[PDB]
Amino acid sequence: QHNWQVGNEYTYLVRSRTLTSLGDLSDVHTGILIKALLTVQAKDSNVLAAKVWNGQYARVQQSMPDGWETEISDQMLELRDLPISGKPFQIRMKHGLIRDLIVDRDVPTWEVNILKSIVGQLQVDTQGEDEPYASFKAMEDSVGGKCEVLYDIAPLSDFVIHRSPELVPMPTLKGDGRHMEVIKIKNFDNCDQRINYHFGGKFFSRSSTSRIVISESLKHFTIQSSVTTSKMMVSPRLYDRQNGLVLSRMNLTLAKMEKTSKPLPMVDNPESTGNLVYIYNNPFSDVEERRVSKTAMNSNQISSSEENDFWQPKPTLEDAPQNSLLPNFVGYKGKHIGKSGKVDVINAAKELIFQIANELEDASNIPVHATLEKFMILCNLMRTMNRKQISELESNMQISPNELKPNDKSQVIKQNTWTVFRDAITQTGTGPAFLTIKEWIERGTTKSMEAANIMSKLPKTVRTPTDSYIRSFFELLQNPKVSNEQFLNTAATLSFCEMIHNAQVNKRSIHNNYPVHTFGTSKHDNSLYDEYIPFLERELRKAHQEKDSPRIQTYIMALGMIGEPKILSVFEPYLEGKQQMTVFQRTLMVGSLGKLTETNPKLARSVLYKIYLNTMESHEVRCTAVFLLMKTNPPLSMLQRMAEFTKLDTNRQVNSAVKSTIQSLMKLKSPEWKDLAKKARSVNHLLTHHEYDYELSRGYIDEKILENQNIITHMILNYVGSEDSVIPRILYLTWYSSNGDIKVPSTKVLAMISSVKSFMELSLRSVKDRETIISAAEKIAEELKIVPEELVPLEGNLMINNKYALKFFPFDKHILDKLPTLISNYIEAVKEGKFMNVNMLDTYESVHSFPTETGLPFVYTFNVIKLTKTSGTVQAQINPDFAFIVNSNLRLTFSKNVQGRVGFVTPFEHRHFISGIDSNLHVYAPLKISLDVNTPKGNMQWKIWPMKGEEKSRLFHYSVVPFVSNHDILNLRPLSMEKGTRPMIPDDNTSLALPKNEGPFRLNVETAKTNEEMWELIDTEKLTDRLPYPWTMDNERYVKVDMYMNLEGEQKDPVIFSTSFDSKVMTRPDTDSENWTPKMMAVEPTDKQANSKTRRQEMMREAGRGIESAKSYVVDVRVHVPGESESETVLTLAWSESNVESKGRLLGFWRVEMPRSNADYEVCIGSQIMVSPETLLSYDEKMDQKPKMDFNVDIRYGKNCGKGERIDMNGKLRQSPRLKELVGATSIIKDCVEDMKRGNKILRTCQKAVVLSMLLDEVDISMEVPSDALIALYSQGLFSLSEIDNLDVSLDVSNPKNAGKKKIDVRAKLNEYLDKADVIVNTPIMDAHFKDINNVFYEDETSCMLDKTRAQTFDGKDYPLRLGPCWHAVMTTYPRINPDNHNEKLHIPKDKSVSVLSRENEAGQKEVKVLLGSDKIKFVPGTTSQPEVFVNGEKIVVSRNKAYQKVEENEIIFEIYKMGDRFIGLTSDKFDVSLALDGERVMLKASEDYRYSVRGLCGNFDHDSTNDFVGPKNCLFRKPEHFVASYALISNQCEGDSLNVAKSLQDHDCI
Ligand SMILES: *[C@@H]1O[C@H](CO)[C@@H](O[C@@H]2O[C@H](CO)[C@@H](O[C@@H]3O[C@H](CO[C@H]4O[C@H](CO)[C@@H](O)[C@H](O)[C@@H]4O)[C@@H](O)[C@H](O[C@H]4O[C@H](CO)[C@@H](O)[C@H](O)[C@@H]4O)[C@@H]3O)[C@H](O)[C@H]2NC(C)=O)[C@H](O)[C@H]1NC(C)=O
Repeated sequence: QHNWQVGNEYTYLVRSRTLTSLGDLSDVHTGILIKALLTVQAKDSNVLAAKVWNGQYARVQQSMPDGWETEISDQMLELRDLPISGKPFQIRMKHGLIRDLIVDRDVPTWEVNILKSIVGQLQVDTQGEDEPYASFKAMEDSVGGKCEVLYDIAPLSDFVIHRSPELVPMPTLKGDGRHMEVIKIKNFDNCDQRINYHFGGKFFSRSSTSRIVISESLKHFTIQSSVTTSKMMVSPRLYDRQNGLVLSRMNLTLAKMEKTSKPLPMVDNPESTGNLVYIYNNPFSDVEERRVSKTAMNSNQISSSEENDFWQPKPTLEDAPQNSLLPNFVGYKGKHIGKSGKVDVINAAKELIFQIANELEDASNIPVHATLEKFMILCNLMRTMNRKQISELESNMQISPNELKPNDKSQVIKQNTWTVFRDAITQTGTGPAFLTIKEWIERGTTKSMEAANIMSKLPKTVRTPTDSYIRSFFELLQNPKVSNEQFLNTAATLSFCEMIHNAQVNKRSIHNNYPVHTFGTSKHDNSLYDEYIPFLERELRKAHQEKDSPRIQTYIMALGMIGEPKILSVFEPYLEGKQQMTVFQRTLMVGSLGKLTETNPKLARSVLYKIYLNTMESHEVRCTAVFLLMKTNPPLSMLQRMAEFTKLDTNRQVNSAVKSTIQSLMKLKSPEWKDLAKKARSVNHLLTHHEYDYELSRGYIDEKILENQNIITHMILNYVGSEDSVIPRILYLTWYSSNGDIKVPSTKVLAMISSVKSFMELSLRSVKDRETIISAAEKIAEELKIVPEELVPLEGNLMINNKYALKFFPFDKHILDKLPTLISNYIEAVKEGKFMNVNMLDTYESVHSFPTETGLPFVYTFNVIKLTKTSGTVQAQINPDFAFIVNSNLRLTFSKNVQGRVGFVTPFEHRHFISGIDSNLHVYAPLKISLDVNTPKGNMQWKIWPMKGEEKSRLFHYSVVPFVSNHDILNLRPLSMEKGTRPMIPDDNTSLALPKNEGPFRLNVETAKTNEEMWELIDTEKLTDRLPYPWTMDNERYVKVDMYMNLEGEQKDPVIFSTSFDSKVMTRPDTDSENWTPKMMAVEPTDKQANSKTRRQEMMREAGRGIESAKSYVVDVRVHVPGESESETVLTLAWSESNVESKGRLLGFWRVEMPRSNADYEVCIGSQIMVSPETLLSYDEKMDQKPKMDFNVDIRYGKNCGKGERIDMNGKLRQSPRLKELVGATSIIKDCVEDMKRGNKILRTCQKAVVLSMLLDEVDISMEVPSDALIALYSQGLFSLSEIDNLDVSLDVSNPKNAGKKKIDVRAKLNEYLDKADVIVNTPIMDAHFKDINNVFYEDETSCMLDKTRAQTFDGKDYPLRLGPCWHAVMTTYPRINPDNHNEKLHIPKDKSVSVLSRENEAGQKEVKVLLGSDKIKFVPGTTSQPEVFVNGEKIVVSRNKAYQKVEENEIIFEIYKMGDRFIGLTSDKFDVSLALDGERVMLKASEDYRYSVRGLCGNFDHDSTNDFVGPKNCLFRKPEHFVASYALISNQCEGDSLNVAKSLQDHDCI
């Protein structure tokens, strides 16, 4: 392995280059070139003498059409002098490859790195780990690190040498050997020592190649050339096509080969620099110091605490952190930026803060001043300060917000100064910053909201979480000024837990999100467990003792968020049952186990499964367990057992949850859920056929893959159904999107509530209306001795988590109690006037760095800055009649700036070369608002003004600009104003002024002549069709837009927006039933003004005539826009409905006026829908009486509504005889055929069967279109519909279906069984033929049947039945417990007092008594073809053409009417109940409001068919006879039988 023969003198010419460019977008290239000479002398066997002298360099920024390898002549260059400390250093050889270098006192570490690169360019391996061929792999080292390389050796032909003689300058050493070539390829995925700074495969495509020429092998090596080439491909904005390039090269070539003349001087100050990898330094020491590690391992022969590699020391809480790669830390010759003295750190920060504060008042010019970039520069600058400097700056600012006036208008700049300084301190993320925050809070400069907002942003800003940092944070957490308050305390504890988790709990978080390589939580530091877990344990126990809900929620969430298995031992005395706990707290504890599944999936899966198995637990807990269980990748056996259990499980909610979650894992196709898709598909054949509604628990996973950009976007949404109301209780929402190995952080939401009904009742209590009137309902409840259920406390959560902040808001009863007081206080606060100034500034950061192959740092950044600003005076005046008058003078602004940059930094010149793209968004709202709301009259009048002094201000600005830059690091200014920055305006650029006429708005869009996408989307108002089509809009190319306001000559004419509302009940002669003509006509009102009572009355009258007991509604809207061309607008709607007969009508009226252009347009609509068969319950299998459904739609429009294009659209439906055959040959038909033979009347099964019996198959839609343009539009729509995947392709036939007649008919057959439909389309222009619950009458799952010998409950229970002579209570409402006092009871609400009393006649008939608040009704059966109807002890007649109404204050109390063969009805609108009887059977219909608030024979109405046998004493029953006996009044007309049974039941023991 002999090489570098002793006594000889060599000489190698040195060339190298490093360039940064923007890839395919342009050809400009920014970078430097280097020239030098290297002389090596063979001093002895193992020590060589070297020297690098004659250093020159030049900087280049020019177009390179040929490529980055183009030779540039020295005449075209601008050579400089390289600050190289040319001294006779030395190099030593160790049995082959080079081992270590020697440097003198003139040791700037960057110079040593460059020398290391030059040395390592000579690295060769003649042997492995004649024979011209050879190949193997070696674990070699270089400047970048010790990554492995692949070798390849082969001789080089003479033709190549003859063609290109440069590879072999002087060939006279062929001798007995020849010339070879070596190719080395290095991969970076397997290394030993690495240098990097990562914060925030990973879109980092690296490469390395070499080429060395040789002489006679293994005995006379004689290196003669060496070329290394490296690339780095990176995406700028994390969603791009890799246009970011950083390229490098190093060149060596032999020049001289001759005898030594004079030995080089010996180095007098040995400074061993170790191996060839990059080495850090100290950025603050006045005397140069380096951290070089010399392992000196014997080797030979064939994280853990070890020396490993040299790392920078961990900084303290007072000293600044030490980094050796960022521009600010090693810009000035490897030292900190302020060491130069040309910049003073404190003064620069002061000027930056003053500029930012001053420019933040004139918000319309934020984009042109680059304020947000200035904020980022200030944050970077303050990342280098120490504690004394920030303290001195705070003293020098002469600012203290405590002395400031919060609502003053004079000290706007001072308040802005405080705000910007506070935001910068929050975003700095260093030890001194946290010390400053501790000093602020401890002495009391930020009391509650500011402090909590500050600590909500800490967990996602801190750079290096050290041990002493966390210890100080804990010491602050143990301060009385933080614990006693609530919102600050919860924010601080959550931030503590999150930072602990990130810093130590997850090793992946340590390795990825933090720069471990540049800085080396020790394993021996077991302080976490002992110091922290007992703290949270003890304080959670104390909070549980005190019975304080927000504290319990906060501390459970924190202990869950720490994410370690010890939380299981923490919780096991809680979940098991040793400590009492509410359902809300239990579900929060179960949901808190989310972080444990992502770290130790198996143990969390076991715990969640064990929770799931139990059935006696609450359904919300089980549901949440299911959702957490199927995010763990279970095996096939688990899911098989899941599906098997689905069928046999009684709980509807859990079944719905598991079925939905299993079924939702199917449409996915992506390499992260792929392994579970097959298992999901292998389960359907075990699932239950029953399909559940939407009010129950469900799951949904969404996928959106874009193979063009390799973008994966997800969404998870879960909810647990509520047992009291429609609105679900719990909600989850996650938007994690990953494209590669690095992804944007996840966004999560979690909302929870104990009970929706209780929450609404407490929130709406601010009405000052406590019920006092007592009706018969409370007497009924008291005599039955009804005890209400034990009330549950109200609790709630709301958590938001995203890139910026982590927030948490635990609810309580006390907070909702305090809400009205704060509302009132704010009400008199805004009585006269109140100024405000609110600013939010949050940012996101990510920096990645690693040395290049030329010996220079490479830094990549990605910043986004978000601003939200409000300012103005708001005044309100509230009156007891709700005369809510508000005047506001606000200004609104929103801006965003995202910028990604790639490049490198050269320490010896303090310069920075960058290529990247940045974008700006900006919106401004200088508006005045006047709001007058008068709620008794339904008026909602707005007035909007253009704010004075903002006649011509920017309203919109979007600009995307790519650039290349070459800027000094000492200067602290935005790069847009630097001289070296060059934008890349495309060659073919044209401007554009969108408004062709001088309208109120101006738009100025400029871009390249190409980009036809935006060039058509933006300005082309002609092709305004299929224009939006949300796409990416090629955001990687130059664009800039701006929209001003052209309003000049300040105007006092408001833009108004009015609204109204009304209702009425139609009087006697209008509903004469002779006014219903089969076809309607649109009505033209006599009055066409805005918000007119006459039009409302006319429409309401014409909408309800001919319908018995019909209610008409109306909604009137007005919009007014003044200016050079006024635009009035009138819109009215009307509709009718009645509970007696299915006969509804709709009407509309639209009209806009243009007083300047004299343009008037109108449209009138009149429609009706009727279903021919009257509502009926029983099967009535005799005869058919086939169902019918006809409707009419009529429109008319033009300058005058009456005279103009009128469309007469008529429709009709039908049921085919094939469905007669199917119904006559179906299961349910025979089922209740046998039942009616037995005598069953209103059972559930054939209620569903008659529901099917009232089904419609054929559809006959016809429309007469007098406009050919409408026909053409319909033809275009038909072609578009035929373009769909499922729709068959049908074209225009030679013979049109119809000629001279305008009509399109569509019909779907019945034999398809609604699996798919066939739709025929017959237009005069095109003919198309396609290839292959519902309407219900007075029946739903809600109702409760009460038949002669059967009983169907609210929730679906059946049991034997037999009544008696004395009254029984069917449906009742009972009073509850006062939330304020656990002794007093509240009263029945005025609009929810109902009692229903039944009876069995001695002759088999039935009697009905209903207590409707303060009224009573009795239904004597009789034998007069209808049960006798007495109202309040007075007789009323019910006939075919009359009906009973009780009307008060234009509201309906109850309706009595005759229907069917022997049926009469009672539907209470004010009470939301319905009843029907025939003297032999009664069925009861309720509303959703009565959930968990009724008790009687029907049941408790809880969507549960298991616990509907509960008595007044809240005791479950076990025999229908026992239940019927129990729920029986014993007042009068009763003796024995039921009385004896009730006496025995009282004597006996229930359950
Ligand atoms: C690592 O570093 C070394 C050191 O520079 C590089 O080696 C150089 O390689 C270039 C390759 O282009 C050499 O340039 C060549 O020089 C030849 C000799 O130059 C004499 O003759 C020309 C007239 O032809 C005179 O103008 C000049 O002053 C000299 O007197 C030229 O003949 C070559 O011409 C090429 O282009 C013409 C175009 O028509 C062709 O016809 C030719 O056939 C030929 O291809 C060429 O210009 C340069 O001399 C080398 N320097 C040396 C040997 O010291 C390595 O390239 C570099 N490694 C890299 C870049 O990977």
